[PDB]
Amino acid sequence: MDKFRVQGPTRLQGEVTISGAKNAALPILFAALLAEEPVEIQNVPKLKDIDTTMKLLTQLGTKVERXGSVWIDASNVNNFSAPYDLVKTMRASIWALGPLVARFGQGQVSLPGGCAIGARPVDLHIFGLEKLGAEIKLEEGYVKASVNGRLKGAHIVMDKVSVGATVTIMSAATLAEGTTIIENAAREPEIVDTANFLVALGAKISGQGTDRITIEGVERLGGGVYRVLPDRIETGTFLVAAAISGGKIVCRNAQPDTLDAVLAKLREAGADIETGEDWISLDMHGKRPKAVTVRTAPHPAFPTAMQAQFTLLNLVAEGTGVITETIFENRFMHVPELIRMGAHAEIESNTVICHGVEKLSGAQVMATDLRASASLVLAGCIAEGTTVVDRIYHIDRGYERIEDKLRALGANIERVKGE
Amino acid sequence: MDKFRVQGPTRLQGEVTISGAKNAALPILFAALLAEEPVEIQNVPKLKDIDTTMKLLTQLGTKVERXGSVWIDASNVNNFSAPYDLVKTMRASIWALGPLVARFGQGQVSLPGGCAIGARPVDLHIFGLEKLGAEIKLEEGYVKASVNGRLKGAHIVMDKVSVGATVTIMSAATLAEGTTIIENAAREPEIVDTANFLVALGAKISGQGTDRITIEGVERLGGGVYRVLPDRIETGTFLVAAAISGGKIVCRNAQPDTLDAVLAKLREAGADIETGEDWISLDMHGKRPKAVTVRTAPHPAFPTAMQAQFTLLNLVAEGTGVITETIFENRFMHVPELIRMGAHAEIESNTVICHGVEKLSGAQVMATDLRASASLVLAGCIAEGTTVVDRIYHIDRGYERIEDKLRALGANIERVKGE
Amino acid sequence: MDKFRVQGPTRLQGEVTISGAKNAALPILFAALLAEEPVEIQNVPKLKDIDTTMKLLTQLGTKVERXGSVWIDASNVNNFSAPYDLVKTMRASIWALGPLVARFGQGQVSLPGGCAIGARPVDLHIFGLEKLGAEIKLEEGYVKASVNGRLKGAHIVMDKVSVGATVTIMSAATLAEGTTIIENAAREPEIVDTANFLVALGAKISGQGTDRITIEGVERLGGGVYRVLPDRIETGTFLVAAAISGGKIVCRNAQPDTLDAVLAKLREAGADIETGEDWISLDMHGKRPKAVTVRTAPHPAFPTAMQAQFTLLNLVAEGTGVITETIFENRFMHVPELIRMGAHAEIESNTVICHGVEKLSGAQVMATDLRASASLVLAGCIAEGTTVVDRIYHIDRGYERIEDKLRALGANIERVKGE
Amino acid sequence: MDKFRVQGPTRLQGEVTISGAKNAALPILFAALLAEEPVEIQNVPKLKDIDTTMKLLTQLGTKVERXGSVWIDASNVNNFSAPYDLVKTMRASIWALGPLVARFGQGQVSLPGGCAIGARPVDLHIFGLEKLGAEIKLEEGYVKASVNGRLKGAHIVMDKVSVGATVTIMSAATLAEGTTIIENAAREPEIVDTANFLVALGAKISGQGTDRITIEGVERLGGGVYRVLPDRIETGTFLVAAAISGGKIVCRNAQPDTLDAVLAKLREAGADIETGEDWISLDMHGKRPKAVTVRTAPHPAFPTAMQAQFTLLNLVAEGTGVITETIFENRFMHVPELIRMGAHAEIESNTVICHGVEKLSGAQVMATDLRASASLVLAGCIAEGTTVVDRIYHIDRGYERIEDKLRALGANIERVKGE
Ligand SMILES: CC(=O)N[C@H]1[C@@H](OP(=O)(O)OP(=O)(O)OC[C@H]2O[C@@H](n3ccc(=O)[nH]c3=O)[C@H](O)[C@@H]2O)O[C@H](CO)[C@@H](O)[C@@H]1O[C@@](C)(OP(=O)(O)O)C(=O)O
Ligand SMILES: CC(=O)N[C@H]1[C@@H](OP(=O)(O)OP(=O)(O)OC[C@H]2O[C@@H](n3ccc(=O)[nH]c3=O)[C@H](O)[C@@H]2O)O[C@H](CO)[C@@H](O)[C@@H]1O[C@@](C)(OP(=O)(O)O)C(=O)O
Ligand SMILES: CC(=O)N[C@H]1[C@@H](OP(=O)(O)OP(=O)(O)OC[C@H]2O[C@@H](n3ccc(=O)[nH]c3=O)[C@H](O)[C@@H]2O)O[C@H](CO)[C@@H](O)[C@@H]1O[C@@](C)(OP(=O)(O)O)C(=O)O
Ligand SMILES: CC(=O)N[C@H]1[C@@H](OP(=O)(O)OP(=O)(O)OC[C@H]2O[C@@H](n3ccc(=O)[nH]c3=O)[C@H](O)[C@@H]2O)O[C@H](CO)[C@@H](O)[C@@H]1O[C@@](C)(OP(=O)(O)O)C(=O)O
Repeated sequence: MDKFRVQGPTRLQGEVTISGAKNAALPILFAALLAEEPVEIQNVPKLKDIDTTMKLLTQLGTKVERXGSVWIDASNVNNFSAPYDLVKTMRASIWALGPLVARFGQGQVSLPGGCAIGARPVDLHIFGLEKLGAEIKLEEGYVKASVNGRLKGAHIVMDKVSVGATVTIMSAATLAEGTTIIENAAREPEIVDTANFLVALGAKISGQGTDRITIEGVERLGGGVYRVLPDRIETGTFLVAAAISGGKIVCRNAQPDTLDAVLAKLREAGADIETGEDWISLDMHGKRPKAVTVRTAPHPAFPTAMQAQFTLLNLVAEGTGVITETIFENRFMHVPELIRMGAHAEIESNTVICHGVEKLSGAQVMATDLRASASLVLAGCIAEGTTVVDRIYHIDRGYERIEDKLRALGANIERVKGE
Repeated sequence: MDKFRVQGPTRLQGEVTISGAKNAALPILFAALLAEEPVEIQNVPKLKDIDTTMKLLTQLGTKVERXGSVWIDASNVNNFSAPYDLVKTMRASIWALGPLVARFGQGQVSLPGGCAIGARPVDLHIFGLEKLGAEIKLEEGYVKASVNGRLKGAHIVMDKVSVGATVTIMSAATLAEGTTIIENAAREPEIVDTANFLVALGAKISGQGTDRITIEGVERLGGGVYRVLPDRIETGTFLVAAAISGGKIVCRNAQPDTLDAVLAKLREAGADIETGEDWISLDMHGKRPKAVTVRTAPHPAFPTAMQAQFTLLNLVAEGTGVITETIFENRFMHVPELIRMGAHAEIESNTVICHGVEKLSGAQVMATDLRASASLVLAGCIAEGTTVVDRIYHIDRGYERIEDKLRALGANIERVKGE
Repeated sequence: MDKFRVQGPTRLQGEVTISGAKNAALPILFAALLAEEPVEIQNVPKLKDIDTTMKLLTQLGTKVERXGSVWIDASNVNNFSAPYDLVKTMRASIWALGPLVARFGQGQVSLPGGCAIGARPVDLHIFGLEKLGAEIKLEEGYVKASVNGRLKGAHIVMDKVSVGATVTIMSAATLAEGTTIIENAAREPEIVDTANFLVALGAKISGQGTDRITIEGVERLGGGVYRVLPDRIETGTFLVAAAISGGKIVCRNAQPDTLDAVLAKLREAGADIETGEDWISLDMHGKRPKAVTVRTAPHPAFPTAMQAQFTLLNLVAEGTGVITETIFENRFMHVPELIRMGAHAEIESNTVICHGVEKLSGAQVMATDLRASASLVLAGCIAEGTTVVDRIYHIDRGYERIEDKLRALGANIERVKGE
Repeated sequence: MDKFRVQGPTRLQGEVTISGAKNAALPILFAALLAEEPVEIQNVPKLKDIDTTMKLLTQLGTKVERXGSVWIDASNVNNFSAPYDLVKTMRASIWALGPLVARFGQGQVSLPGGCAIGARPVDLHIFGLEKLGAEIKLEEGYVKASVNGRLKGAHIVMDKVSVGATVTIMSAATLAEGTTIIENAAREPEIVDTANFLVALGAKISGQGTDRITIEGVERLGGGVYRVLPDRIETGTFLVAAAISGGKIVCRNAQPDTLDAVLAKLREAGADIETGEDWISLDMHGKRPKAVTVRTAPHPAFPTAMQAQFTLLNLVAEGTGVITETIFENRFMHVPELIRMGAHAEIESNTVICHGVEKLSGAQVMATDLRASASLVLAGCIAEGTTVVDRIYHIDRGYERIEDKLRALGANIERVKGE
C-alpha cells in the first residue's frame, strides 16, 4: 500500500505545466466508441482511470494504443458488455452504455454501487436513454439497454444538473434519428470539449456550454484528431498549493476562462493573480491566506472538485471560513484527517465551519478520495514536521506525476512502500 | 379581511388569457429609473405590487400612470429614498438601489426584513454594487449606497444564482464606465426580458439567458416602448388547474419555451399537452393525475414559484409524489392547510412526501403566501363541499383578477368582504 | 397594532420575580377537564393564552375564574368541541381532545393548521389516543374522537419525542381501564408538573421526568390545589437580558434544576452564575459575552424556546457562534430582523452562523413569534438609539408584564399604538 | 478478500441464541483497566473488535486471555499509549484514554480519523475529561491527557447525547475525588451494563439508564465477575431476518425490554411477536411485510444500528416506507448496493424513500460497514438467485458465527476464500 512521506514546511513556488483534463479525456474516450474511422486524442493525461478505460475499450474489441496521445480504432467492435469487476474500479465506465446502444443497438454495463463521496445514482443517464427510445432492464446487477434500429431524437428536460448524464445523452443523440434537445444541460467545460470532439467526428451539435444543447443525429461518425483541454482542477490544485504556502507560481498550458470562480475566490483570500492566453500566475507575497466563504454548485460556479483543497486553505487561513458543499452528500472526509494535523473545524450538515490556524503539525493521515488525497499531500507540504499520507493510490487516479511536479516546486516528498 | 368562498367539486375547463409577467414588469419598472426620456411599458398586469412600485417611483419624483400599459417619466427624479413603511410591504423595492446609485450616484433603501417563505437576504445585491464601485453602509435600517462619479465595470462572479441580484447588477452596469461581466448569472426569462428592455433604452447587453452576461456601460439611457412577456407562473397555475380537475384548457398569450420543465412534468402526470406559437393546451381527458417527483432549481429547471401548485397536484394524484424545494427554506406552508382538507403528506427537511387521495374535503384554510393562496383556491375548486380561503389578499399580489378567470373556467367562487 | 418603543443602550440589572410557567399552566388547565371536583391552580401567569384557554373551557360548560390562581369547576360539561375560530388563535387547544374523550367518551377539536415556526403536525397525539382505544376521524377540519366506554391502557412507544403528545396521552390514560406505559416520553419539567397535578387529583402516575411513564387508570379524578412551577424560559430570557447588557441580575421564585443546559451555556459565554434553593444570579461584570455553540434538543438539553434569545447573545458576542435548531423547521425568523439592526449572520439549513458585533443600531423590526419578539425587545434595550418592535402582541402570549419587569431593570421602554 | 456466496430465496426460520452485546463488552473491557484485581467478563462474543481490544490491553501491560469469558488482570499496567496502527482499525480504543488518566494520571490515544458512516468526532470525550480536571494536548496525531493526582468530580452537562462520551466520563469519574454528575447522559442499555460492571468492581454509581448519572469517586476498584447482557442489535437483526422471509423465529438468551422500539416497528410491519423472560418469538405467517416509517434517535427510540436492516425490510415490503437517520451523517451506503439487487429507493438528505418490491435479484454487492454487510447478507437469503457479498470481513466485527446461525435457520450460505 503505497504512501507519501512529506516533510514540511516548504514554500511551494515555481512553475508547473498543466496536463490534459481527466474529466474531458474520459468522456471523449468513451465517445470514441461512436467513431467508425481512426481517432487520435491528444494531450491525454497518464492516469489510472485512463488505463482502466483503455482496458475496457480493448475488451469491447477496440484497438487502443497510447504514449502523449491515445490512438483509438473502434471499427471492428464485437462485444458490448462492461464487466462488474471492471466498473467497480471506475464507475465512469457507465459512459459506455450510451455509445454502445446508439451505434450497435445494444449494450450492458454493471450498475455501479455506491462511491465514497456519495451514492451517485445514475438514474438520469437511464432516463435519458429511455427518452431516446432505448429499453432498459436491470438484471444480475447489469443495466441492459437495447433499441430496434436507431434511437429517436427527443426533447429531454433534465430535472437535476448532471455532467455525466448530459454526456451520455448528448453522445447517444449524435447517431439518433432526428433532433434531440437537452434542457437544463450541464455547462461544464468538459461538456463543451466532449461536444466539440463529437462535432469533429462529424456530429452536429450546438448550444454546448449553455443549458440547452441541440443535437441533430447523423448516420455515422468518422474519425479525426482532437486535443483535450487543460485540466482546470489540476490547475486550481497547484494555485492553491502556492496560496497556502505563501509562494508564487505560474501554471503553463492553462485555460483561465474555466476558472473564474476559483480565481475570484483566491483573490478574496488575498492572492495576486494575473492571467494570459494560456497561463495563470499567483503570488501570495509571503502572506498567509484570508478565510473565504464557498458554496459549490454546477459550473460556472465554484466546482466541488476544488472544495477539499479550499477546505485546507481555510483551515490554515486568517479567520473563520465557511464551506458549503451542494453536489455530493459525503465530501468532507478530509476534514477529520486534517484535524489530526491540528486543524479546527466543525461539520454541520453539508457545510464546514473552519477556524484557521497558524501552522499544521505533521501526522499520519489517510487519503479517502481523489481530491482529498491531494489536499492531504499539500497539507503535509506546509505542516510542521513529517506527514505520512496513506493510500495515495487515490491521487494516481487524477493527477499525472504530482510527486515530480510538487518536488519541482520545492516540496520534500517521497513515495514509500506500504505496510 | 377579504376571503374566497369556493364550492366544489367543479371541473375547470375552457380558455384563459395570460397577463404580463409580474416578475418581469417589476424589475423593468425599477429599471425605468435609468431612463431620461419617457417610457411606456405594455402588457403590465394589474397587481398590488405594481401599485406599490408606482407609489414608490412617484415618491422618488417620477411621473407615473397606467391603464394596459404603465407610462413612466423619470426625467426629473429628485428624491433617492425608499422608506421603511413602503419596502416592508414589498421587498422587491430593493431593486431601486441599483438604478438610483448608477444614475444619481446615491440611493438608500430600507433593508428588507424576513419574508414568509425565507429570510431572503440581499447580500449578493450589495456585493455586486460594491464590486461596481459603490460604497454601502447600513444605518438605521437603511442600506445607503453612494459613488463619486459613475460606477466602474467589473468582472463579478456570483457565488449563488440569484434572479434579484443579477437584475440589480445588470441594471446598474448599463450606466457604468467600462465593461461588466456577470459570471453564474441567473438565466430566468424575466432576466432576458429586463435585459432587452434596457437594450431598448440604449443599453449594450449580451449573454442574457446564459450564465455569463456582458454589459458595456453608456453615458445615458433614453426612452421607448416595451411589451412585458407572458407570466409563465400564471400559465403554469392554470395548466395545473385543469390537470387536477380532469379538465381541458387553452392558455392564450402564452410563451411555451419558458415552461419546458413544467410541461414535461405535467405530461409525466398524464396530461395531453399541445403548444403553438403563443398558446398552450392541456387536456386531462377526465383522468386523475399520476404522482410525480419534482426538484425546484434555477431556470430552466422546475421553478419554485410552481412548487405549491404541484404539491396540490400530487396530493390528489395517484401514487406517492415527492417534491424537493431547493430555493426557499420555508415554502411548505400550504401543506398543513391542505392536510386540513384531507390531504396526506409528511415534511422531511426540504422535501414533502405526498400520498395522493381521491378527493379533498372543503374546509377553512389560510393563505400564507402568493403561490400558496392560489394553490388553496384551486384546492377549493376540486374539493368536495365549501372551502373558505382566508387572507386571499396574498393572491392579489401576483394574479390579475384570478376570480374572474377561474369563474370563466367553471369555478364556483365568490369574494367575501370583512372577514 | 401595539408596538414597543425602546431607547438604548441601557444596562439591564437588578431583580425580577419569575411568574408561573406558561407551558405548565396550559397543559394543567386542560387536564382540569378531568376533575369532577373544584380545582385551584396557583401561580398561573396572566397571559393571552391563559385567557383563550379559560374562554375555551368556559365554552365547554366549565366554571372558570381567576385573579394569582385560576379556579376551575369542571363538574359539568355541556359541550365537547373546540371551534376553529378559537383553536386558530391557540393550537394548544388540541390538549382538550384527550381529557374530553377520556372522561366523556367523545370530543372534537379543530385540526390546527400551520404555525409560524413550523408545520407542527399533531399526528402523535392522535396516534396515542387511538392506541388507547379512541376512534378518530377528520371531518370538515375537525378531529373527532370517540370511544364506547372507557379507554384501555396500552403500551405506547412514541417514535419521536413530543411534549404535547406525551401530555395528551398521559392525561387521557388517567381515566383509562388498565395500565398505560409511554415509551420515549418527553422528560420536560412541565410534563413532571402536569403529572404531579394529575396525581393530586387522584391519578396514579410514575416515571414522569424519565423516558418511560406508567399510568394506572382510575374511575374518576377529584379536585384540589396545585401550584404551577416557575417558568424556566422567562428565567432564561432575563438571565440573557443581563448577559448581553453587561449587567447583573437575580431571578426570584426560580427553579435552578430546570436550567442546567442554559446556565452551562451562559457560563461558557462568560457569565458568573450562582444559584440558591429558589433563585439564580448572573453577573457579567460589565463584560461583553463570548460566542457559544448551541444545539437545541429535548430536555434536559438546550431548549428551543431559548434559541432566539441565544441567537441575540451570539450576535453581540465576541467571536463566531453557531446555533443549530433541531426541534422546529423555521425558527430563525428573528435573524433577518436583527440583521436590520446591524447584526451579521448567515443561515445554512437548520443552523445560523453568527458573527458577533460590538453594537447594534436601533431600527424598526417586526416580531414574528413569541420568543423572537422578546429577543427583539432585548435587542432594542442594548442597541444604539431607538428601536421599534412592531406586533409585540406576540410577547403578550407568554410574558407576564415584561414591560414592567424590564423597566424595573433599567430599560427605557414604552408601548405605543398605531400600526 | 473473503466473501459470502448466498443462494436464495430461502425462508429463514427456527431458533438462534443471542451472543453477548458487542457494544457492552467493548466498553466494559476498557473499563477493566480500572480494576486492580483480576476480572472475569462472561458471555463475551468472539468478534474481531474483541481481539483488537485484547491486543491493545495486552500492549498496555495487561494479562488477557479468553475462551466464553475474557479474563483480565490489569494489575500491572506499565504502558499508557494506544498506537495509530491500532486505533486506525478500531476507534473504540478511544475508551482507553479515560481509565488510563483516571487511574495512572496519564494516557495518550491516537486521534481517530473519519469513519465510513460519519466523521464521528470525539470532542465530548475530551470535553468531559477536561471538566474532570485532565489537561488534554493534541500532538503528532495523539490526544495526550494528564492530571496531577486524581481527577475531581464535576457537574458536566452534555450538550449532545453520546454513548461513547457518557462511557468515558462515567468510567473516569469512578476514581475521581468527589462527586460527578452527568447531565443529558446517554440512556443506552450498554451504558447501564457498563455502570453495573463498574459498581461490581466497587464503584458508586446511580442513575444509569436515565438522563442524569451520578458517580461518587472511590480510591480504587477491585475485581470480580460480570456477565455481559444480550446483544440487542444481533437480536433485532435475526428478528428482521424472519420478518422479511415470511418465516418464524425464536431468539434465546434475549432481553426484550431493550427492544421496545424495534418490536413495535416489527408489529407495524405485520409481525406476530411474543416475548418471555429471556426470549422473543416472531412469526410472519408467510406474510410479506408492510412498509413502515422509521426515525432513528438515542435509546429508547429506534436504534441507528438497526436502520440498515429496516431499510431492507422496507425495500421488500408492501408500500412506501420512509426512514430518517438522525445519528450518523453517512449511513445509507447499503442503499446503492441493494438497488443493484433490484430495490427501488431515493435518498433525500438524511432520509430514504423506499418503494418495496415483490422480490430481489441476486447480484454482486459490496459490504461497506458492519450493519450494512449483515443487511446485504440477509438480502441474499431472500433474493432470487445467487448473491455475492464482497468484503464480509465487516460482518466479523460485530456478529459471532453469523454464517452458522443463518445456516441453522435454512440459509444457503458459504464463505469462499479470498477472491
Ligand atoms: C469522471 C468525471 O467526469 N467526474 C466528474 C463529474 O462526475 P459526475 O458525472 O458523476 O457528476 P454528476 O454531475 O453527474 O453528478 C452531480 C450530482 O447529480 C447526482 N446525479 C448524477 C447522475 C444521475 O443520473 N443522477 C443523479 O442524481 C449525483 O449523484 C450528484 O449528487 O462531475 C462532477 C461534478 O462537476 C465532478 O466532481 C467529478 O469528478 C471527480 C470526483 O471525479 P470522479 O468521478 O472521478 O471521482 C473529481 O475528479 O473531482
Ligand atoms: C419579485 C420577483 O421577481 N420574484 C421572484 C424572484 O425572486 P428573488 O429575486 O428573490 O430570487 P433570488 O433568485 O434572488 O433568490 C434565490 C435564492 O438566493 C438567495 N439569495 C438571494 C439574493 C442574495 O443577495 N442572497 C441570497 O442568498 C435567496 O434568499 C434564495 O435562497 O425569483 C425567484 C426564483 O425564480 C421567484 O421564486 C420569485 O417569485 C416569487 C416568490 O415572488 P415574490 O418575491 O414576489 O414573493 C413568486 O411569485 O413565486
Ligand atoms: C404549549 C407548550 O407547552 N409549548 C411548548 C411545547 O410545544 P409542543 O408540544 O408542540 O412540542 P412538541 O414536542 O410536540 O414538538 C417537537 C417536534 O415534534 C413534532 N411533532 C409534535 C407532535 C406530533 O404529534 N407530531 C410531531 O411530528 C413537532 O412539529 C416538532 O418538529 O414544547 C416545545 C419544545 O420544548 C416548546 O418549544 C413549546 O413552546 C413554545 C414555542 O410555545 P408555543 O407552543 O406556545 O408556541 C415557547 O413558549 O417557546
Ligand atoms: C462501539 C460502540 O459502542 N458503538 C456504538 C456507539 O457508538 P458511539 O459511541 O460513537 O455513539 P455516539 O453516541 O457517541 O455518537 C452519536 C452522535 O454523536 C456524535 N458525537 C459523538 C461523540 C463526541 O464526542 N461528539 C459527537 O459529536 C456522533 O459523531 C454522532 O453524530 O453508539 C452508537 C449509537 O447508539 C451505535 O450506533 C454504535 O454502533 C455501531 C455503528 O458500532 P461501531 O462504533 O462499532 O461502528 C453498530 O451499529 O455496531
